[PDB]
Amino acid sequence: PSEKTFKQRRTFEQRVEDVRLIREQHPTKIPVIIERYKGEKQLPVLDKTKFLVPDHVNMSELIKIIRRRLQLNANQAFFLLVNGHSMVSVSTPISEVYESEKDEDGFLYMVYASQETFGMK
Repeated sequence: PSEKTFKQRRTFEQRVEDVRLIREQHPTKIPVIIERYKGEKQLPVLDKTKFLVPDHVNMSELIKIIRRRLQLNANQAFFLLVNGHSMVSVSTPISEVYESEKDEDGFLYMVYASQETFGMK
């Protein structure tokens, strides 16, 4: 069993409209859904789901932001997977990840998992 994901809580049509509106309001920011990997139980759940990221940052910067928001220990390793099993290079600009890996609804989906969870998998 797993809690409903964002896609299971919000219809495709609702999601498409969310993004249409937010691209008009914040056209220099990428709309991102950040969720805990299915079955990851070590790392905490984020308080929020829908985020906006300035479109000039690279993946390394976003990873830093997420680690900080999750309040991880510095030596707690994790993985960020997009669209949502694909690895990304930390040097990749977020606008490049967006345009290559965005969902059909216009969100970029990401999940995070621990090195432990990732390792035994």
